[PDB]
Formats: sequence, C-alpha cells, structure tokens
Amino acid sequence: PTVVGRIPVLDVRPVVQRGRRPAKAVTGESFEVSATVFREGHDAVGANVVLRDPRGRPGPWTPMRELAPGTDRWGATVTAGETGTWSYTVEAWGDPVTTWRHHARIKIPAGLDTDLVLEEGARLYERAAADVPGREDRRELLAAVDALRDESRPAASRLAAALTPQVDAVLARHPLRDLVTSSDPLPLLVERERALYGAWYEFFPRSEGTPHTPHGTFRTAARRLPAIAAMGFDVVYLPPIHPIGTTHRKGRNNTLSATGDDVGVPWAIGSPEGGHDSIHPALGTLDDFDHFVTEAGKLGLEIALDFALQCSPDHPWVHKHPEWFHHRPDGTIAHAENPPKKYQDIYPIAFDADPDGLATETVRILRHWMDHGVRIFRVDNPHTKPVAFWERVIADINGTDPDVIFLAAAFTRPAMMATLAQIGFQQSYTYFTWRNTKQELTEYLTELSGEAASYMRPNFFANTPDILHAYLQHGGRPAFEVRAVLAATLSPTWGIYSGYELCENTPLREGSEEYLDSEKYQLKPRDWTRAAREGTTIAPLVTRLNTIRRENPALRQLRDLHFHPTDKEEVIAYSKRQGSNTVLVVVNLDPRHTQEATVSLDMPQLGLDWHESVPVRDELTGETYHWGRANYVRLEPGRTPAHVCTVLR
Amino acid sequence: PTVVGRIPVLDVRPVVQRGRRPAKAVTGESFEVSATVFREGHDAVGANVVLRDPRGRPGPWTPMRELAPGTDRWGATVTAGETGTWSYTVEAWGDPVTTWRHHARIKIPAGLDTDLVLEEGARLYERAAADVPGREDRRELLAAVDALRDESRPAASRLAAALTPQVDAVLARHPLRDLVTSSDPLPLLVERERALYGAWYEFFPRSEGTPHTPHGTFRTAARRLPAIAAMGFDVVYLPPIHPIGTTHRKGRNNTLSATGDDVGVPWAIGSPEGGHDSIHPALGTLDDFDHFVTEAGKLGLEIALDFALQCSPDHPWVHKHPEWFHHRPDGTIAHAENPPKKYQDIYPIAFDADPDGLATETVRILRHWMDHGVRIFRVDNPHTKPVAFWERVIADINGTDPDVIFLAAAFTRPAMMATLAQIGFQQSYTYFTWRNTKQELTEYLTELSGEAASYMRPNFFANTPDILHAYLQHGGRPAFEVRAVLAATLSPTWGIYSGYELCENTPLREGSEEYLDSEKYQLKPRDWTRAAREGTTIAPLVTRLNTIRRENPALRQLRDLHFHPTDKEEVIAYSKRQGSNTVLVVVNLDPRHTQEATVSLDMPQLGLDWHESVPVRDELTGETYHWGRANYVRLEPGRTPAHVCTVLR
Ligand SMILES: OC[C@H]1O[C@H](O[C@H]2[C@H](O)[C@@H](O)[C@@H](O[C@H]3[C@H](O)[C@@H](O)[C@@H](O[C@H]4[C@H](O)[C@@H](O)[C@@H](O[C@H]5[C@H](O)[C@@H](O)[C@@H](O[C@H]6[C@H](O)[C@@H](O)[C@@H](O[C@H]7[C@H](O)[C@@H](O)[C@@H](O)O[C@@H]7CO)O[C@@H]6CO)O[C@@H]5CO)O[C@@H]4CO)O[C@@H]3CO)O[C@@H]2CO)[C@H](O)[C@@H](O)[C@@H]1O
Ligand SMILES: OC[C@H]1O[C@H](O[C@H]2[C@H](O)[C@@H](O)[C@@H](O[C@H]3[C@H](O)[C@@H](O)[C@@H](O[C@H]4[C@H](O)[C@@H](O)[C@@H](O[C@H]5[C@H](O)[C@@H](O)[C@@H](O[C@H]6[C@H](O)[C@@H](O)[C@@H](O[C@H]7[C@H](O)[C@@H](O)[C@@H](O)O[C@@H]7CO)O[C@@H]6CO)O[C@@H]5CO)O[C@@H]4CO)O[C@@H]3CO)O[C@@H]2CO)[C@H](O)[C@@H](O)[C@@H]1O
Ligand SMILES: OC[C@H]1O[C@H](O[C@H]2[C@H](O)[C@@H](O)[C@@H](O[C@H]3[C@H](O)[C@@H](O)[C@@H](O[C@H]4[C@H](O)[C@@H](O)[C@@H](O[C@H]5[C@H](O)[C@@H](O)[C@@H](O)O[C@@H]5CO)O[C@@H]4CO)O[C@@H]3CO)O[C@@H]2CO)[C@H](O)[C@@H](O)[C@@H]1O
Ligand SMILES: OC[C@H]1O[C@H](O[C@H]2[C@H](O)[C@@H](O)[C@@H](O[C@H]3[C@H](O)[C@@H](O)[C@@H](O[C@H]4[C@H](O)[C@@H](O)[C@@H](O[C@H]5[C@H](O)[C@@H](O)[C@@H](O)O[C@@H]5CO)O[C@@H]4CO)O[C@@H]3CO)O[C@@H]2CO)[C@H](O)[C@@H](O)[C@@H]1O
Repeated sequence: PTVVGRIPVLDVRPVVQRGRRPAKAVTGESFEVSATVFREGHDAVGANVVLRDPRGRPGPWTPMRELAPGTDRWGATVTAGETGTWSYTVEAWGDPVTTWRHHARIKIPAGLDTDLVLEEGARLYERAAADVPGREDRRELLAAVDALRDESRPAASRLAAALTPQVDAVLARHPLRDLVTSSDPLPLLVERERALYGAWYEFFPRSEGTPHTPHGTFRTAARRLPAIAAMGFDVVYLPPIHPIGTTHRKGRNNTLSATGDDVGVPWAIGSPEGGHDSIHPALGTLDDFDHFVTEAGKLGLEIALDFALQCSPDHPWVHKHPEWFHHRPDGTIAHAENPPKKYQDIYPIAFDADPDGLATETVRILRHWMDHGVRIFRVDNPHTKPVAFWERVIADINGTDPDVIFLAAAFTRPAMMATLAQIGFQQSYTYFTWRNTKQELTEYLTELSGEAASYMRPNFFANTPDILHAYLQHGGRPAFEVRAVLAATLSPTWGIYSGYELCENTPLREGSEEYLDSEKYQLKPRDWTRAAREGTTIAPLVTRLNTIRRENPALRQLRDLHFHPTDKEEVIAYSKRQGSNTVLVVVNLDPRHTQEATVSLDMPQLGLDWHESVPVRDELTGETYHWGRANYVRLEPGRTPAHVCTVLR
Repeated sequence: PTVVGRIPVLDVRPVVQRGRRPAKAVTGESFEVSATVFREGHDAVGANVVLRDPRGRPGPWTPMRELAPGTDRWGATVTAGETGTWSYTVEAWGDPVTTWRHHARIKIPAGLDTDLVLEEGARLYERAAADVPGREDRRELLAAVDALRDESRPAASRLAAALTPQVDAVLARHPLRDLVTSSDPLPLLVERERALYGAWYEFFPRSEGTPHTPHGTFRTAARRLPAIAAMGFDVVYLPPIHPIGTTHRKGRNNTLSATGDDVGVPWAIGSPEGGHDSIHPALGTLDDFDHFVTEAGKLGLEIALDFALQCSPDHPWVHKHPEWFHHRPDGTIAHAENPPKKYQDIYPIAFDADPDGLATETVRILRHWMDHGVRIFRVDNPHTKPVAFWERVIADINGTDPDVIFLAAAFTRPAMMATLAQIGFQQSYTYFTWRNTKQELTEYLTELSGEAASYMRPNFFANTPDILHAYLQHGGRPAFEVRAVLAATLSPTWGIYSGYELCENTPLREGSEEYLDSEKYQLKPRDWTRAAREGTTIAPLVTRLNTIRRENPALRQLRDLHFHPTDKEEVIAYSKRQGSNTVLVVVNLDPRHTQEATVSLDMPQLGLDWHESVPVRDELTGETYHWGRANYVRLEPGRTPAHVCTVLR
C-alpha cells in the first residue's frame, strides 16, 4: 500500500495533535475544512468534503474551491448539526468535464480536429449521464450528447448545447468524478451552543446580605438574579461555595492574620463542617442552593461553580487522605505558591501516591453538583494539576454527561494553555486583559479566530477578582466602556466580575492588578439602587451589548472576523459575518481624547463591490449612516466609545 | 489510556506527513530533534533524545535545552551513523535537583527552615547516588550527603558542599530523573553520503566524436572523463542513451522536420532497434557502456542515467502495449505537451489501464542498468506520472538496493515538488536558477536549509540544457563565475551542464531560456583543448570550488547556514559550520560594476565574542585578512566574484 492515493489529498485541516484528539465545533457553527489537492499533468481536479454524523450518515454535497491561485490549497465551509462525535473526509478527483471544456473552448473556434473534440465530449457526457440518479437530469445530459454528435449542425452550435446553464446545474450537483481518492477520516467533537456562545457574570453571594445579617445567604443572593438576567447574561459564575478554613485564614487586603469576624478567602476550601461536597453554613443548606439554582433557571441563567482542587489545612482530607499531599521530612505540608504570590491559607494536592483515588473522588464531587443542576464548572488553576489528570476527569464526566462544560482558568504560558484546551476543556480564559493596543488586539484575535479555533473557545472576561488592568485604572469609565464593547463583539463568550458596571478601578497600589479592599478577603455590599438612580453604572451599555449579540448571529460565532485599516493608531475597525448578517465595529481605544479617523473598508470582504455604498445602523444609538470604501468617524470618550453597526438589507 | 503522558512531551520534530513517511538524513549528518516539554506547577523539567539504530541500539546520552525563554520548546543535535531505518524518541522528566537548588539558593540566605531544606537535599542526593553506576561518582554524591547533614557546620557551607563543580559533573552526566515519559517513536531513513553531497556534470556522449566519426561513441566519450574528474566532479549525468525515434523526429533548433542526418532528441526514446533497455547503435554496444562505467569508476565518477518514462511513436511498446497510452476516438495518440511547449516527437504514458504491468516493467528496466553499475537515476518529468507510481517504484528498488539514488527533475509547483521528495526521491531539482537577487537567494535558502531539509536534498544545477537564465545571458563570464560560487557554497550538491565552463550564453531569442543551436537537437563538438589553451574557460574556478568543498566539511552539509547583513543590495554574505570548520562567503551579485560594502558579521553565530578579531584565508586567492564585527570588502567583476574564506584555527 502507498501513503499517497491516486489523486493526492494531503494535510487535511483542521487537525489536533495529528488526529489523536478531536477538532471542535458547536451545533450550528460553520468552519472551513481544507486540504492540499493536485494531480500529475495539466488536467483539472476537483474536491469535496464528506462530513459524517455520529450514526455515519453523510452530509450534503460540499464542493471545494482552490483558495488562492498557484497554491493547490482547497477549501469549503461545513456546518455542524447535532451534538456528538462526527468525522470528516476530503475526496479528490479528476475533473474531466472541466478539462474537456477548456480544450473545446479553444480548439472549436480555431477549427482544429473539431469532430474528434465534440465526440470526446459526447462520451464524457454519456459517462456523466449513467452515474446520475434522477431521470429528468439524465434526459438533459443525453440531449446534450445527441446535440454534440449532430454532424449536420455547425461546430460552435453543437458545442454551445453542451454549455447551457441547465446542463451546468446537473453537473455542479452530480459531476463526473475520475479516480476518486479519500483522505483518512478526522474526528470532530460537536458540543452544545453554550460552549462557544454565552454571556457570563461573576459575583460573591456572601456580599449580598442585609443590615441584620451582613453575610449573604443563597436566599438573599437570589434577589440579585433578576438584575443579572435583565443585563442579558446567560451564566452566573460563583466563587467556591464550601466551608472556609480557619488555620492561616487571610485577613482584609491579603494580610496574613484574620481578625475576629474576617470571612477569609473562598478558595481556601474545607473545615470540620465539610469539604468540596458541602455548603458554607453561612450560605445556608443544600435545599437553599437548589432554590437558588431553580430561580436562576426560571430567569434563563445557568450556574457555573468554581472547582478548585486544593485544601485549607482544616479540610477533612488532610487527616483522611494524607497521601494526597506532599509532606516534608518533619511532617509539614508546604503551602501553595505561584511566585512571588504566596497562598499561606492553602495546601496543594500531590498526585503521584494515589492518582486513582483522587480521580475517583473528583468525579464523585462533580457528579454531586451535577445532580443539583450544575452543568458548568470553572476549573481554578488547572495548570498546577497534571494535564493527564484533567484529560481523564473530563473524559469520564463527558462520557456519561456530554453536556457538561469545563472552563480552564489557565493564566499561564501558551503551551500549557493550548494543551489544556486540546485534551478536552470546552472553554479557556485568555490573554485578553493584557491586549489593549490596536496591534495587540489585532494580532491576538487573528490567532484566536484562526488555527486555535479548532481546539479552543475563548471566554473574554474584561475583569476578574484578580485582574484590574492599568488600562481601566488610568482610563476610568470611558475605559470600562471600551473594554466591554471589545469583549462582547470580539468573542462569542465574554464576561464581567461584579463591580465592573460601577467602574470600580482603585488598585491595591501602583503597579498592581489587585483591587483595593478586594472582595476575596471581605464582604463587599454595593448600593445597586443608588447607582442605577444616579446613572453611575454602565449596566445599560452592558444590557444593550447583550441584546445586540442576541439579535445578530454574526456575534454568536468566533471564526469569521476581519480587521479593516484605519489611519489612526488609536482607532480599530473590524467585521463579523454569519449568513446574511454583517456587523461592523469601530472602536476608539483612547479613553482620554476624542479621535477622528478615516476607516477604509476592504469591501470584497463584506460581499460588496468597491464602488458600493451601504446603509448601516449603529445599534448603540439608533443612528443610521451611509458607508462605503472610505468613511469619516468621530469618537468622543464618554459620549461614544464605539460604533456597533449592522448592515441593513 | 490518556494521549498525554505524566510529563507532557508534544509535537516532536522533524515530522513528515504526520509520521507516515520518514524524515531524512545521511551518514555523518547532524540535525536538530525538538519537542514541546513542560509540566504542571513551577518545578523544573529536563529532556533528552534517544536515537535508535536499525538493530534497536540506543545512541549516547543526548540532553536537550530550552531553545528560547518562555517557549517550552526544547532541542538537541543528533548525528546519523550507518545507513538504514532509524527511530528517535524524546524522553521528558521532572528535574528535582535543579528544583531543589533554585529553592535552596534563596531559602538558605533568607534563613527560612534551613535544616529542613538541607535534609530535603540530602535525600535527593541519596536517590541520585543509588542510580549512578560508577563507584567513584557514587562516593562523591554520598560525601555531599554527609556535608548537607552536618548540623555542626553553618548553613551556607553545608549547602556549598552540594554545589561544587565536581558534583555538577556527576549529575549532568547521570541526572536524577522523575516521572520519565516518552514520545512515540518517529522514523528516520539514513542514506549514503552521495544523496546529500556531490558535484554533478551533465554531458551528451554523442557530441564527443572525431573528424572521421562525428557522432560520439562510448569509447570516444570516455576520453572526456579525465577532464571531468580533474574539475573535481563526482557524478556524470548522461541524457537518454537509448535508440531515438524517426517518426516526427525534431530537427535543429526545435524545428518540426528532421532533415537527412539530423540526430533528433535523446528524450524521444525508442525505435525498432530497441527501447529503454537498449543502447543507441551509434553509441556502441552494452560492452562499450561497461568499459565507460569502469573508466568512470577508476576516476572516482559515478554514472547517473536519465530515466524518462515516455516513448517515440516507433517505440516497441506502442504496438506491444497499446493500453499504456491514451487513444482518442480515431485511434491516434496525442503527443505530449507542457504548454505552450509541444513535444511532437513523443507520446506520454497512461497509467490507469495497466498500472501493475508498468511498475513491473519499470523496475525491470532500472534493475538492468543497476546490474551494469548505474546506482543513480535522474527521473525526467516525474510530475507528469502519478505520485503513487513513483512511491511504489522507489520502495521496490530501495527494498533490495537501498544505495540507489533517485533525483526528481520536478520543475513544477511547490506542493508537487515537496510531495515527490516526501514519497522517497533522494534528491530534487529546485527553483535555484530563478533566484538571482540577494532577497530571492536569502529567502529561498532559508526555506531549503530549514524545515524542508527533513525531506528534501537540493541539487543546484547552475544551468541545464533547457535553462539559460537571463542573468547569465546579460552578465557574461562574470555572471557564470557568480552562479558557480553561489551553487557550490550554498548546497552540498550542485552541478553544471557542459558548455557552462565556456560561458555559452547565446539564447534562442530574446525572452527565452533555451540555448541557440541547442545540443538537444544537434551534435555539438566543442574544442576543449583550444579553450583551455586560450584561457576562455572557467574550468579552473570550478576545479578550485570543488577542491574547497572537498577540504571543508562545512560545505558538505545543508542545514547550518546563516546570512550576515551588508549595507549594499548587490553584496550578500553567509556562513556555514560543521564542528570546528567555518566557511564565510561574500559574493558580489553585480556582474557589470565593482561593489564596495561593509559586511557586519553576527559574531555569536560564528561561536565568537562581539569584540573578537579572527584570521581568515580567501581560498580563491590564498590571501589572508583579519575580520571582526565590521569589514570592508571590494569586489570587482572579472577579477574577484567573491571571497570564499575559511576561519583559521
Ligand atoms: O524529445 C522530447 C522533448 O525533449 C526535450 O524536452 C524535455 C526537456 O529536455 C526536459 O529537461 C524536460 O523539461 C521540461 C520540464 O520537465 C517541464 O516541467 C517544463 O518545465 C518548464 C515550465 O513549463 C516553464 O513554465 C518554466 O517554469 C518555471 C518558471 O519559469 C520559474 O519562474 C519557476 O516558477 C516557480 C516559482 O519560482 C515558484 O515561486 C512558484 O510560484 C508560486 C508563487 O511564488 C506563489 O505566489 C503562487 O502564485 O504560487 C506559485 C506556484 O503556482 O512556482 C513557480 C512554478 O509553478 O519555476 C517554474 C518551474 O520550474 O520552466 C520549466 C523548466 O524548463 O518544460 C521543460 C522544458 O520542456 O522534459 C522535456 C520533455 O521530455 C526537448 O526540449 C523537446 O524539444 C523535445 O520535444
Ligand atoms: O485562598 C487561596 C488564595 O485564593 C486567591 O487566589 C486564587 C485566585 O483568586 C484565582 O483566580 C487563581 O489565580 C491565580 C492563577 O491561577 C495563577 O496562575 C496566577 O496567575 C497570575 C500570574 O502569576 C501573574 O504572573 C500574571 O500573569 C500574566 C502576565 O502578567 C501577563 O502579562 C500574561 O503574560 C503572557 C503574555 O501576555 C503572552 O504573550 C506570553 O508571553 C510570551 C512572550 O510573548 C514571548 O516573547 C516569550 O517571552 O514567552 C512568553 C511566554 O512565557 O505568555 C505570558 C504568560 O506567562 O499572562 C500571564 C498569565 O495570565 O497574572 C496572572 C493572573 O492573575 O496567580 C493568580 C492569582 O493568585 O488562583 C488563586 C489560588 O487559588 C487569593 O488571591 C489568594 O490571596 C489566596 O491565598
Ligand atoms: O459616519 C459616522 C460619523 O457620523 C457623524 O459625523 C459627521 C460629522 O459630524 C460632520 O461634521 C461631517 O464630517 C466632516 C467634518 O465636519 C469636516 O470637518 C471634515 O473633517 C475633516 C477634519 O476636520 C480634519 O481635521 C481631518 O481629520 C482627520 C482625517 O479624517 C484623518 O483621515 C487624518 O488625516 O487625520 C485628520 C486629522 O486628525 O479630515 C477630515 C475629513 O477627512 O470632513 C468631514 C467629512 O464628512 O459629516 C460626518 C458624517 O459623514 C457623527 O457626528 C460622528 O460621530 C460619526 O462618527
Ligand atoms: O579584507 C578584504 C579586502 O581586503 C582588501 O581591502 C583593503 C583595501 O585594499 C584598502 O584600500 C583599504 O580600504 C580602505 C579604502 O582604500 C578607503 O578608500 C576607505 O574606503 C571607503 C570608500 O572610499 C568610500 O567610498 C566608502 O565606501 C562605501 C562604504 O564602505 C559602505 O559602507 C557604504 O557607506 O557605501 C560607501 C560608498 O560606496 O567608505 C569606505 C570606508 O568605509 O577605507 C577603506 C578601509 O579599509 O583597506 C582594505 C582592508 O583590507 C582588498 O583590496 C579587498 O579586495 C578585499 O575585499
């Protein structure tokens, strides 16, 4: 057997780890399948993509086209349907009809061997007819055969009868394919829509209490859910909801010693009251948690829980499973580190004494929360547990419950980030918060929407409890507005951490990305009613962005994204498309100064002629403009962060 | 199982068609094996390459290093030995000693838990000692253990005794490796030296005749061999040596009708006198061919025959095996084309009626010439026969005779060129003749010496019977000198077609790359004795270039090549290295005007300090210079095409 087939079809993409891991999609998502296809000699080739579903049923006829002249790189768009494990193949073939037409278009006018050329055509069309299933299609081709062979008609008329649009249609649907050659199947894992598309809101339930009981419960925190749904969110991410240790508990502002009433850090999980399968007693009971999940569900909100595989020193595991920790010669366990950050309140887990016990217990815990309606987990610090451990855990959970979504909070180096996505994490956090200039955004999004999209689905959190970027610190409310527009329009999944709406931007100190008086170490009551009354919240802009996303299918996908040039360093422009829906976005990245620029649209990329002019509506204001190849924009921080425009038809 | 191991080792390179085809090397050749290696958490990792020979014997200890900070991309140089099918693996591991040192270097000065840290070290060094085979090495590590545990000495002195250079040496050779994880083996095909390295000379034996018998024979053409060996060539490439058809024979200058004594084109193979297994009767007999091969061998010359799988209309196959040709509806066979070039003297072969018969007969023909000492074949127009056909033929021949070298004359698009090399062609022709500016040469050679070197070995013919580039047409003798220096110093395999030495550069017409009065269509006697006597040949420069190659191992490899900046568009500089041999080349690409430039050497790339100064000898002149970071050069066309300098050691 030869590696290469009769008609070479090589290096089919997407591919992940050389075919050993699936490429990714979600239901309704379109992506490009490509390949290198060519043949020996000068005759034409064709190619097509056969996408097969979980029961092996092939999809529709999907012909490919050469993507750029001279490259022999071919492509076509496919669309994923129902969830499960799919496969895709590229078929390549000699295209004798195209070859014959090209010869005939030249030889018939020149008068060179014309009876012979037309007779060659007739025999091809005869072979074409025989392979066609439809009876009226077959009759069309046989009529062209007889016209080709009618030696009483002039040569140019006999030929023209084989080149009608009615004949082209039969052959475009059922072409004559010589020497059909297949690639080996590549795997595709199709997951639910929420894995790619959704808006996320993070808050601490304990902060939403009362004057008489400052520490919030699930019952009091449920009152926040209606406002979260009104801002157009789909997922509520809760920090750890378990008991919190007392030994080495941290105080306010990440000080080493907790005082009397200090609540500690939710990530320091475990006490005598319970571990990862228990509820913090100040939050309420498991029953109260069910009522919270039920109320969320009625508002169209899914709950995502933090899963943080680590322990306070008071966690039951410390004595029940000592072999799950690394001990030093004196018996002590070294607290976790991520230098120069120290985590004196927690122990990390060791994996090499009892890997089986840890995996068994991990999937038991996840299944417990799954039984109470949690179908999404934000996995804290996945990059400090072994990569193969997560691969096992995710395969075990998704083997019985393929709807469960895991989000990797992998704030680490690129290779680990990529690997975690490739071994099965449905979503990843990204370097988004550290991409603020036009060049940084353009480069990074070109990476995320290109090759990485076959294995990674990004979740653009504009802030997190650990990340208040200098851009927001120095820019104030106009910077919050810019980052919300960017996050919501550049990824189909974005999110914010509570307080973002209020433009909370006071850092711990200069050159830090921590918040002053961080919610991680203290209760943080906020006057939501007052901020709404006084207009000192950007909640309306957040709400409008989420409504724009819900109404424009182009913003519910990742891969179709193009950047259009402007003549100002501070102004960035881009478009996204999905069927007949086109969204065009222009953002002023300067939060202090007004910017005027000329935006020069690559018009072919919008499906339009260079000289054309199209109406657009800015969905932030309701204003209509008329934009063509070159358009003046004026963007004033505080009044207009950006234009977010739909192309009107 | 999990796809990912305990310590991730991912994306090992080189790789060809995802591991389904071997990467390439030759005996004595060095190349880099690389991989992505990292682990969870902050602790250090190490890696090493295990290269295994055809009997499975592992090579020496080959530790890898991280190639650039923050990339997690690791590499090391391996060297191929004996010919055959090898394999390579990357092993990755936790490096606990490096981890412990990094902690100890900080914690011991700071005074934090010092007894505990040193006791942790002692236990690691104890584990290290146990795995070491040498008895004096083991004693060194156990002495460091006792020093680490001596609680009567100060902490900094106990530590320092574990960090001596004597201890470092033991651990660099025999490190303590945790959680050793392997990649899956990748294949490596190691071929003989000639596949990568050699100088080739093409000539037509029929042109080397006498006054009484103008059509040369093998007996008369053997008298040309001594001068070919004196120019330092290793391979003689002969155009087809078979009978030549009479039907549609071409005349002089590619005219359609041959006159009385016109000899025709060697590539129009076959007559009633025989086919591809026969000798043209005007060349002599098989016995005369054996004498020619024997005389070549005595001069250190190997013969390479053209194998051109195509037929004149008089070839016996036309009537014996009609199914080996495509016939039109009237029974005629269309002559071969490569438009707008027409080949009215030949028929192409069709492969889909009798693929088995064609492969069987093809390997029979090749084996016949192999029995008469031909171990190298130049395959004409491989890109017009199926790719899988060559894959089958090459695997069959190399399965019994792995020393046979096939050279692909694939003047075609990049994808086909690459694929032919990947399916087993030992060597390829390249786009060299169409790379003449500094930018064109720098870009193309960076491609050939980088990733393509794992599957392709280039043969730089400065001219061929079908390619006289405009650069040579317009530049005259100074241009011939430049292209010879470039070809001989940039690839370990180069060649010329006879007449290049004489600076034959008259084209068929303006804008053509054909020669006027081409040797393809006529006998071309050359007065070699007269040109040598009159100094109108660049044979001496060719001879010197080949001697320089024979004396400098850096010029007998491909992969180690670096371009150094100059401040003139017409002056190009580069270096090549192999062990302690370094060659530096500076070429003036202007054949009409003298060029003076400053050559600014990247000194670290030569293994040297920025402020250093090193003696070099120009091997073209014998002159010695002293060159550092910045060097004036003056290059005058006709006197000095280039400097070809060795670094004196
Ligand atoms: O008796 C029979 C017959 O015998 C004789 O004929 C023999 C010859 O003696 C024998 O040597 C041989 O020669 C054939 C050869 O086998 C054929 O393939 C063909 O090759 C020609 C070719 O047809 C020409 O067009 C020309 O192509 C060059 C090109 O000029 C040059 O620029 C370059 O181009 C490549 C470029 O450098 C690359 O970068 C790349 O381009 C990329 C772009 O960069 C990218 O941006 C994007 O656009 O994609 C592009 C790729 O698509 O690729 C470019 C090419 O694709 O290289 C090409 C290819 O080398 O020159 C070649 C070489 O001459 O014809 C010759 C000559 O016939 O076989 C015949 C038959 O046996 C005798 O001569 C005859 O009279 C007798 O009848
Ligand atoms: O009760 C216990 C504990 O609870 C709390 O702590 C929690 C947190 O609440 C929880 O969220 C989480 O946070 C951890 C996180 O899991 C850790 O990974 C870590 O992450 C930090 C990180 O340590 C920082 O260094 C910083 O990293 C950024 C970096 O600043 C940023 O610039 C960027 O860097 C990447 C760069 O952008 C890329 O281009 C590329 O760079 C390339 C270069 O381009 C190339 O030229 C060459 O140089 O190679 C480079 C590659 O190396 O990659 C760069 C990546 O290195 O991205 C990095 C990574 O995101 O910030 C991150 C994020 O904060 O620490 C956080 C915070 O602790 O887990 C803990 C524990 O449960 C509570 O806070 C604590 O007090 C309590 O004790
Ligand atoms: O369509 C979105 C846009 O709609 C509305 O804009 C309208 C303007 O408000 C209105 O005035 C008009 O625009 C005129 C403009 O008034 C006029 O002054 C002129 O603009 C000049 C600048 O004055 C000049 O400084 C220079 O500015 C830039 C230049 O654009 C840039 O390419 C580069 O060279 O730097 C220069 C200096 O910074 O040139 C421009 C013209 O190119 O001409 C404008 C053309 O019409 O009409 C607008 C609607 O078409 C909204 O008010 C606005 O917020 C929305 O963004
Ligand atoms: O080492 C290899 C080299 O050895 C020999 O060169 C020596 C020369 O023979 C010798 O004369 C001397 O070179 C002097 C030169 O004589 C003197 O004129 C000066 O050169 C000036 C140019 O006159 C001036 O036009 C300008 O030229 C370039 C410049 O180099 C370039 O960087 C750019 O700016 O364009 C300019 C315009 O074309 O500047 C240069 C000086 O930078 O100084 C030279 C200093 O050396 O010493 C040479 C050293 O060995 C061989 O003769 C020669 O063939 C070999 O290549």
